Amino acid sequence: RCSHHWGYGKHNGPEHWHKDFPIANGERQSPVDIDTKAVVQDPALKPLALVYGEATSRRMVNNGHSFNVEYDDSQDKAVLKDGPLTGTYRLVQFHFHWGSSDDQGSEHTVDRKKYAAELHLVHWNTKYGDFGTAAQQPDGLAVVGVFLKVGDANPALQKVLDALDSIKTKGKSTDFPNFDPGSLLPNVLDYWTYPGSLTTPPLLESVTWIVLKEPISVSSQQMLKFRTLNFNAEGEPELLMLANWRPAQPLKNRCVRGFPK
Ligand SMILES: [Zn+2]
Repeated sequence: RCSHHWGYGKHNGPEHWHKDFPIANGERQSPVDIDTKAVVQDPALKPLALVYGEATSRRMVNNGHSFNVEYDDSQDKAVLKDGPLTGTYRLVQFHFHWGSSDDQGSEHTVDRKKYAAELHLVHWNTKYGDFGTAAQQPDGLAVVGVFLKVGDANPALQKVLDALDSIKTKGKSTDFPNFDPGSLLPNVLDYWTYPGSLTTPPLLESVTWIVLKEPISVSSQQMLKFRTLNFNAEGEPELLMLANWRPAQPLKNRCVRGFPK
C-alpha cells in the first residue's frame, strides 16, 4: 500500500503540516501567488519543450489525497525540456487539486485569483537516475502546472473523470492506458517559473515550477465529480475528498520569472 497521516482537515490540515514536516516553513515552499505586477523576465528563458509524444499512460490510482494518472517513465517516452529548465525531465505522473467550491481550490493563484482545480504534471531530472533520488536535489523535479476554470465540459478531462468511479477510495487503481497528457495542456504556453517544492508532505524543496499562464477549462458539472472521490479507504468511515489544496506560501527572497515576459 502506502499509508497517509497528514491531510486537509482541521487537525491534519495544511495548517499543521509544519509539525511532522518542519520544512513547511522552508525558504522555497509552494504554492505562491504570482504577482504579475512584479513578475520578472530572464533573457535566458526558452519556450516549454513538452515532448509528450511517445508518452504511455499506465493506471489511475487514488493515493488517498488525490487521484493519479501514472505514465511509464523507464524511457524518455515523454519528457520536458528547455523552458526554464536545463536537462531532461521524465514525466512520471499527473494529478489535480480541487476545492470545496468552484470559486477556489487552486494552489497557485495569479493576483490572488483562484480557479476550481489545478493540474500537476510531475517530471524528474534524469541526471539523477530515478524519481526517488532526483527528488532530493535542488533541481531534481519539475512540475508543469495548468489551471482549470469553470466553463465548458472538457472532452479530455472526461476520459479521466470517467474512471474515477472505479477508484473511488484510497488504494484503488484503474488501468488507464493510451491517455495523452498534452491533451490537458492549453494551446498557448506562456508560463511563470520559480524555484519551489512539492505542495504536500514531505514538501521537499526540489521542484522547478512552470505554471502556465493559460488555463484550460472544465464544466462545473465536472468539478462535482472530483468531489465524489473518497479520502478514506474501502471500509473506513466514508470521508469525501472535497478540499485538498495548499494555500499560497511566502515567496521569501524568490522571484517568479515570466516567458515571453
Ligand atoms: Zn501537486
